[PDB]
Amino acid sequence: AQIDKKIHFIWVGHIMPQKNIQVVSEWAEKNPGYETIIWVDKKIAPAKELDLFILDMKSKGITVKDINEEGVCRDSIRHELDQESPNYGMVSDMLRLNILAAEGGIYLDSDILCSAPFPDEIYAPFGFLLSPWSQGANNTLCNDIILCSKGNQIIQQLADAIEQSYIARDSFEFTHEYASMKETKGERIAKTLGVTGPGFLFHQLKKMGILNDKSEMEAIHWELQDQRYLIDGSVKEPDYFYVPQNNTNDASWVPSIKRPGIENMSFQERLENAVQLIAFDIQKTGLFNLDHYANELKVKQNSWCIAAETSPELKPDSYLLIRPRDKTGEWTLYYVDEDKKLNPVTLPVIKGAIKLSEVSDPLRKFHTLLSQVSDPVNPTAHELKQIGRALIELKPRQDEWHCKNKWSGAEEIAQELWQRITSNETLRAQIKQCFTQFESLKPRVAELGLE
Ligand SMILES: O=c1ccn([C@@H]2O[C@H](COP(=O)(O)OP(=O)(O)O)[C@@H](O)[C@H]2O)c(=O)[nH]1
Ligand SMILES: [Mg+2]
Repeated sequence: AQIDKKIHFIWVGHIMPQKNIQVVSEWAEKNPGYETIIWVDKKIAPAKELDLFILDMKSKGITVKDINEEGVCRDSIRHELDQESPNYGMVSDMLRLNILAAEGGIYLDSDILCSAPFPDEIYAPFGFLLSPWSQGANNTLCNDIILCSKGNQIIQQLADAIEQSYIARDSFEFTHEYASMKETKGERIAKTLGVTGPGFLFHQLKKMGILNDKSEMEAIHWELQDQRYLIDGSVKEPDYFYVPQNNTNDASWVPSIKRPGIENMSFQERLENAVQLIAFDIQKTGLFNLDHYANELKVKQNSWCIAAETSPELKPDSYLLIRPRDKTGEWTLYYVDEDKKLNPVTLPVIKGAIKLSEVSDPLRKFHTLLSQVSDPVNPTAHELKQIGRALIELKPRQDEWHCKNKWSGAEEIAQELWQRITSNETLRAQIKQCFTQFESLKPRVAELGLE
């Protein structure tokens, strides 16, 4: 069956970095017979920045599709996306299979360069193709290049299996190769690779009989497999893909970062988010890590806003950044204190002998960042992204200009989560295990165990 003439990229969370956009643009330009599509999630995205991004992509002739609008976001995927710190690797691993089932075509990571265009028609014997090449290595297994015909059954089976793998993530034991991988690569990377990544894929392909007994995790031996599953039906290096030695991959999902706007949400909003996520865990597995949710919820970074002028309503204990009326004018940063007083954050004009404190000053670094904005009246999505990032993490030496970020402790939050969950009679009855290391809550987990 013919591979549908679509090239699919995924970027969820904040806005796709410039480097990645350049890569996508190159793929689009070099493969004009294919529709190039960037997939996003509008539900967690920063709305203003995403709007700018979409308009930009339209101007470059790149289609943007939303995972929710197209119906490719399973509940399990929504579940990871709505976490306060999503594993975007897991999300992307799951989404690519659902997109391919729905539309067919070619999934690519945006950290692979195009060294040759695809054939105008690709005909796949089993409606499904993998690359023997990944991250500059030949005769390997990876999941960053996947081709199929719309509605392919292998792709559909993989999508179902990865959903089950993900749902079972908190029962995942670091054994076999993963015991080692935990030690070498760390817990986050090991678990990702095993649950949704090339580890998951390896085991699923073996179960399906697509890889035979001669194939091993770290020695796939494509030359001993059915090469009709491979692009161009061969283990030979494909012409299409290139990476330089000094950047074989981006590992962009590895940092654990809060999703957009967490720091600006109300406690009650965040709490209810956690409650719904826990409810899903309980319904699907009967098991939830209470500490995961509590340890996320306790984090309060700086609240912030970028506006044209004093917002119709001020947020107490936050930063408010005001753009100039003209492209030449200076920005104004305010610390909005707990009583909603605008405290202007300013710096003296310095020259002559350089003070080593001032070069290392958070506020001067911030000021420098603002000065490099091309058009203060019309900042780009990436500019807004960088300024927001700076504001979230800004820690002035002046206590008068420092956000207080007064917030509940993890244990108190966990107690509240426990009460709300266990007060639901249906949920209570569905709990089989609860992971907690909170001293006040271990007892309550024992109490329910008796019941
Ligand atoms: O903030 C992020 C980081 C990563 N990703 C997704 O994660 C995929 C894999 O990232 P990367 O290629 O950097 O990982 P690596 O190939 O090094 O494992 C990307 O293509 C995106 O779909 C995402 O959506 N948002
Ligand atoms: Mg990659």
